[PDB]
Amino acid sequence: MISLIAALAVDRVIGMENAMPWNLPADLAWFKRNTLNKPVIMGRHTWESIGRPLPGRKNIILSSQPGTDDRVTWVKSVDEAIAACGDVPEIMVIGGGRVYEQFLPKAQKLYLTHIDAEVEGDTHFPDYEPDDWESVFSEFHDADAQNSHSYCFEILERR
Ligand SMILES: NC(=O)c1ccc[n+]([C@@H]2O[C@H](COP(=O)([O-])OP(=O)(O)OC[C@H]3O[C@@H](n4cnc5c(N)ncnc54)[C@H](OP(=O)(O)O)[C@@H]3O)[C@@H](O)[C@H]2O)c1
Ligand SMILES: Nc1nc(=O)c2c([nH]1)NC[C@H](CCc1ccc(C(=O)N[C@@H](CCC(=O)O)C(=O)O)cc1)C2
Repeated sequence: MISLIAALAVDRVIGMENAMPWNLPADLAWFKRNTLNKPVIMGRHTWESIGRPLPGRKNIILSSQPGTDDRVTWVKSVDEAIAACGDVPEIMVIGGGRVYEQFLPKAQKLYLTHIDAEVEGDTHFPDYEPDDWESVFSEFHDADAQNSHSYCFEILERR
């Protein structure tokens, strides 16, 4: 199945590396935890922002242009991206906006981190009908010495 994983600020603003202020090792640990040894599908801008393949994961990059890095697998359509994952239990789509929009209809799971921040941003996580999703897990954390904002992990499952 297909899952999306995202960090959402207020108004469900999303962004790239440099745009995202917070320092949530807790959130990056959550990401690592939930994506490890699963294929990750991302759009070209997200790829360029991360700057290096995620280790121990198959990295699949969407782009309309031929690939420019032999360290990752390049694909030119959603269906090709899915095919390039082979037969795994769970495919992780790690953004960005354009990619989340295309994969949401296909997804069965959302892993969201709701961050208590207003950030500069126009790019938002896709709107999804709440009627089609059930929250099955959530866990709130206050900011601390090594995490800058409060945040809440959430997992939703498609009914
Ligand atoms: N300055 C501003 O006001 C502003 C506002 C909004 C966003 N932004 C910028 O937007 C970028 C992030 O956008 P995003 O989150 O939407 O990026 P993203 O999803 O991570 O990457 C989008 C790219 O993925 C590829 N892609 C996606 N779907 C595809 C498909 N079906 N077939 C082939 N290729 C596909 C395309 O690459 P190719 O281009 O290679 O085809 C597309 O440009 C950042 O660089 C951010 O700075 C800036
Ligand atoms: N939960 C969550 N938080 C986020 O900040 C993001 C998402 N999801 N989803 C999409 C995008 C992911 C951007 C993104 C992903 C991974 C790394 C990265 O390098 N992760 C390492 C751990 C970082 C470290 O070593 O400190 C990893 O191996 O997973 C950086 C940026 C932003």
